[PDB]
Amino acid sequence: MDIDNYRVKPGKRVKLSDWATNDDAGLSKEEGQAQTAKLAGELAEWQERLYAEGKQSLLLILQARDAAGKDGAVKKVIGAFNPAGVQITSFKQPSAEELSHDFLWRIHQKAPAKGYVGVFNRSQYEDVLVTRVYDMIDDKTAKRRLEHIRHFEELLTDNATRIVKVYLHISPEEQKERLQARLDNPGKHWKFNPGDLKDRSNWDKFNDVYEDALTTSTDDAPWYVVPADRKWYRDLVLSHILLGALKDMNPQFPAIDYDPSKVVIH
Amino acid sequence: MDIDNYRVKPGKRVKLSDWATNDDAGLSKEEGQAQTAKLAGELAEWQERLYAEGKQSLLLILQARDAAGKDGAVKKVIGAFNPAGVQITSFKQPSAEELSHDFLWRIHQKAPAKGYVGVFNRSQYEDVLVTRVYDMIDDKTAKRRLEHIRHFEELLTDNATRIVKVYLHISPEEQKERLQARLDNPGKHWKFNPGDLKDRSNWDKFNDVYEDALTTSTDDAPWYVVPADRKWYRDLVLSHILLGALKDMNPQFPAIDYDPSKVVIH
Ligand SMILES: Nc1ncnc2c1ncn2[C@@H]1O[C@H](COP(=O)(O)OP(=O)(O)O)[C@@H](O)[C@H]1O
Ligand SMILES: Nc1ncnc2c1ncn2[C@@H]1O[C@H](COP(=O)(O)OP(=O)(O)O)[C@@H](O)[C@H]1O
Ligand SMILES: Nc1ncnc2c1ncn2[C@@H]1O[C@H](COP(=O)(O)OP(=O)(O)O)[C@@H](O)[C@H]1O
Ligand SMILES: [Mg+2]
Repeated sequence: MDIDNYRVKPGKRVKLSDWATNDDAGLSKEEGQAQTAKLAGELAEWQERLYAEGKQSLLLILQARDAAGKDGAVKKVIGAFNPAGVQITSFKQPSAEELSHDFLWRIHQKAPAKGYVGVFNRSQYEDVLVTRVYDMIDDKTAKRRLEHIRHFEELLTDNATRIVKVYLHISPEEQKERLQARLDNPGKHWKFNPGDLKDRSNWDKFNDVYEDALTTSTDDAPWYVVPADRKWYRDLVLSHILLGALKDMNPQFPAIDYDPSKVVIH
Repeated sequence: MDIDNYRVKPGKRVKLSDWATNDDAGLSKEEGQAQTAKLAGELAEWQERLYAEGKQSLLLILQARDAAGKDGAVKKVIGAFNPAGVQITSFKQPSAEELSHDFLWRIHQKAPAKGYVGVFNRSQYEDVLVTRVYDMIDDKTAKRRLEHIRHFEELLTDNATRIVKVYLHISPEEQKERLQARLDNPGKHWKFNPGDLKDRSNWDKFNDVYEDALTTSTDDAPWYVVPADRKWYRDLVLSHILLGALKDMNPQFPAIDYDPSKVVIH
């Protein structure tokens, strides 16, 4: 398994048809889940070092279609961290106050603080995705917003915020099964709504706007196209993406301002 | 077991000395850890239902002395929840802007939203604890603030926010062991500073002000004194306290207003 094959290389436009949705790296469901469990412990040790150092931060931007596994990726992978060093934000339709500001106003407010892991379940890229498919903005506006997004991610990069953008990539047939599954199991009826089917009818339009958004992939702010047909594999790759980022950040425990040898606890 | 022995009953004044610090309910560390692990799954099932329903909220208020187990209780017990349905806040020294407002301003801002679990690592009670030991306020101010806190907790209770306040109860000699360990292990020097020792020298003054604070215990907003000398036991009791609240709240999955069988996913 080379995780870098899933990284959108800088400057190269992408075709979603050229990326697989159901890779498994020649691993069984058990070998993957077992390895994902071992990585869960590794993720925790490094998230503790990140919080102790208090100099850097990690920002995961999760973008995907309905039933792709955003909720499951957070519950399984992000659940490995100490929840006190994590901040999760699920961006839904902008409120009235949010619309009275530029489109990055509400986004910037949730940027992670030093020492924290930040997650955007849906993010600023919504403003150049669903907003385009349904003609809330035109191509001119969309293009400029993408330039504004790059600069925003460049701002946070110089602030020591390591950016990682992940797109969970599934096939239409896999989505069909998962949507039918929510309709068949009484316990999950609440996760399905008459409107997940509208975005489905515009599947090919979302391909175009998603491929546009992926052009923001740089060395400092990379995109990853993660085959997500297999949920265990989705979790396994994301485990590798986040831990590999954490290890490259190499957070060191903080210095002390006292002499331990000379302290007398009364 | 009986968790109700650890609940400060309404209207009755208490002395912390009346509670043991190293209870175990006749369980070994292993049988306890096993029980804590078995309950983690139930906490998760009910936290998902609470978030799915979106009508109620759970507020945990954590108060405890140095090396008593605030961070460890959160990492172990609160770590059972999906971090997307949780909000943790560690209240430190008030900032300048926070001091320019009433003492509950920064607290109220962090009240949990419907469907969420909220945790306060240190809380509004700091304003009637450390503020008194070091003569930042007088007895008259402290007494009135305690009334304002009860009203505040009554406000959130009528909002369907289930309040639960926990005090982790350890002995001085256990604190001495835990602090000396950080001075002895180089890997833990960063968790200690010669300032953790100031509150320790005023242990008996904190007894008085903590015992005053416990009088806000009501049927709706109870306090709990949890013997915390044994770290595995702290985690076991807190799991029971929080799961008992979630089960008593009894959050229900939301009903649907459509017929899944006649939905046609093209
Ligand atoms: N900036 C934005 N402008 C318009 N719509 C947005 C924006 N950001 C998010 N949304 C929309 O909010 C909705 C949130 O859906 P959500 O309830 O999270 O779906 P599910 O829970 O089924 O995954 C999405 O349909 C998304 O397109
Ligand atoms: N010296 C140590 N040995 C073993 N575990 C430790 C040590 N120091 C801290 N821990 C871990 O940290 C937790 C204690 O949390 P702590 O930081 O004392 O909370 P508080 O904020 O009240 O000081 C323990 O449950 C344990 O998991
Ligand atoms: N409302 C408040 N007024 C005055 N001091 C406060 C208040 N809330 C918290 N503090 C103080 O802030 C300090 C935070 O200590 P620190 O060790 O940095 O936090 P923690 O141990 O919780 O990680 C504590 O000594 C506490 O007394
Ligand atoms: Mg939905």
